[PDB]
Amino acid sequence: SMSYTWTGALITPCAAEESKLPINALSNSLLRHHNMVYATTSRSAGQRQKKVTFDRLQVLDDHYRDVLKEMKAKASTVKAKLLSVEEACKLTPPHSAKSKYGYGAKDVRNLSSRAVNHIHSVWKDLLEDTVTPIDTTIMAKNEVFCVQPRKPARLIVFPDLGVRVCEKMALYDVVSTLPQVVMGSSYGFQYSPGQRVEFLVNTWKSKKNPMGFSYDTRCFDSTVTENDIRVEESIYQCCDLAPEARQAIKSLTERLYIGGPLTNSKGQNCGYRRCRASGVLTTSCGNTLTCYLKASAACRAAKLQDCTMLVNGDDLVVICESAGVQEDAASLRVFTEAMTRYSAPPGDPPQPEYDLELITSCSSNVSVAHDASGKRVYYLTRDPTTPLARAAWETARHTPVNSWLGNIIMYAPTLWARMILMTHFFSILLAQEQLEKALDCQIYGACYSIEPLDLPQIIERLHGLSAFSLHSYSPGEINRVASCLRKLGVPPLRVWRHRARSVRARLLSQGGRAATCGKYLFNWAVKTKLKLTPIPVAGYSGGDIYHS
Ligand SMILES: CNC(=O)c1c(-c2ccc(F)cc2)oc2cc(N(c3ccc(B(O)O)cc3)S(C)(=O)=O)c(C3CC3)cc12
Repeated sequence: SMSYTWTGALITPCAAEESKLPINALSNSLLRHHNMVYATTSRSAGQRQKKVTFDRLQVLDDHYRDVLKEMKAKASTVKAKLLSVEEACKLTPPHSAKSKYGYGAKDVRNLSSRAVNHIHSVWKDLLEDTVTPIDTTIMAKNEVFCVQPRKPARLIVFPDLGVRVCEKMALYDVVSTLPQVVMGSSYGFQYSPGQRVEFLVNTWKSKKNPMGFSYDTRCFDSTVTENDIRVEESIYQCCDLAPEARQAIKSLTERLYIGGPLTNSKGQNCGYRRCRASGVLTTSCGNTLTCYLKASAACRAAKLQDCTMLVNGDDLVVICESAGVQEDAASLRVFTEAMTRYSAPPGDPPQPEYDLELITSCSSNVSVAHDASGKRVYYLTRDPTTPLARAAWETARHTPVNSWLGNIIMYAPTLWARMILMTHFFSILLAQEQLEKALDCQIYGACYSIEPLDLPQIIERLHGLSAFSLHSYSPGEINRVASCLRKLGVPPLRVWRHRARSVRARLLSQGGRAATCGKYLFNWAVKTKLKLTPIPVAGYSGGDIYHS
């Protein structure tokens, strides 16, 4: 079974595409080496098509079926509800792609009679027809990166707006509640970053002689087979469901999730999909369940002892009891052989690690700093190259997703988010008097509208109060940041400290919520520190989900 078949019609853009970093009067203050930053476009879509197109063979053994049966037993305890049209409508992002049938996301959100009527007709059709493949649009994503001695565009596959609202009706409650019940503490999207870090540290310490590894499947969405998507459905069907929900889920599975025709932005047939669609409601939950199933079975095949898995989408980490360096290495090759039999070979082979900090997953690693009292605090960080490249782009261009804001929220304890992103963007917001303006950003795939003035409260909840007083960062973390700054031609950390003092003073001058940002976000910038006191579920990547 080929992941895709192609007609030769091109994957076309829906608008003008920029590959070159836009420059304005603020650009050079952040980043001087402009030619290092680029955006992917549909021009590289052909390259990605080649990468994502391959045959999938699957060999399923008793370990696989044993794990599945256990997963189904837990799924059978879940009771999920149907969302009303209105509930589903309110989960639709304001800027979500408009329907081909004469309405858009704002119409959906307002419960306009044209939108609601069409949605009712799509629902009725799902109930009555379980065979006809549902159309999807295929597009090239425009994403910004730094060059490394260029990545081709990622592809997004999604159905019409009316269908997307129907998916929410049938499955939003399922994808929100089932993964945690089936996978327990292994379901990664249940955690805030602070909770995630705590869970990783505690898990590592729970082993007598800990060993851990990341496993990254090559082109995971393309590795997902018809079997995998039917197995996912069978898990969902274990739930206590409304009869209408059961029918819609079956219909969606047969008609959309298993596969279907691919249409470009110009309406031309591009080919056919027999793998995971990247832009459906079930992408995150389906990938997580499938990765967990295959990985759990593979742990058993490799006889890994006292495994604790952490899984979110296609990202996987296993922490377990070491049997010794030589035996661990052998056991990972067996793990990999099993995963490969299940259709999920790795991009690069997994490596056993005997220090938590040497494991990288979702581009991130655990590092250590110290709070106000000198106590060790663990936090998740990453290489700041991509965040800074996207910050540079967003300095010069308004974009639908404000990666900078998401990065500040999710990487708030990091030296680079605090010193560079907070300083740079608060300066911009001050200049435009836009501190109070809500902005769109992404947390675990779901879209959120967030006012920058609420960052202190948000950071405290996701990371704890220590996120505003961390110091004595590791030499390795400091060196990675500094090295990234030289690479991109970003001013050194000393310059950012100086700018932050100014930004802080400006925020304090404003009083109110602005002053609170000054006090908490920039306490690191001042010599004599002000005493800081407390301030008064699931993943949905590609799921077209919104919250305010
Ligand atoms: C299975 N892997 C893991 O659980 C994660 C490890 C990891 C685990 C073990 C280990 F040893 C090292 C890292 O670190 C993580 C960090 C995050 N975070 C984000 C990562 C990437 C993006 B982005 O490029 O879209 C956004 C958030 S976060 C909020 O904590 O900083 C996540 C989030 C998606 C859920 C998972 C893991």
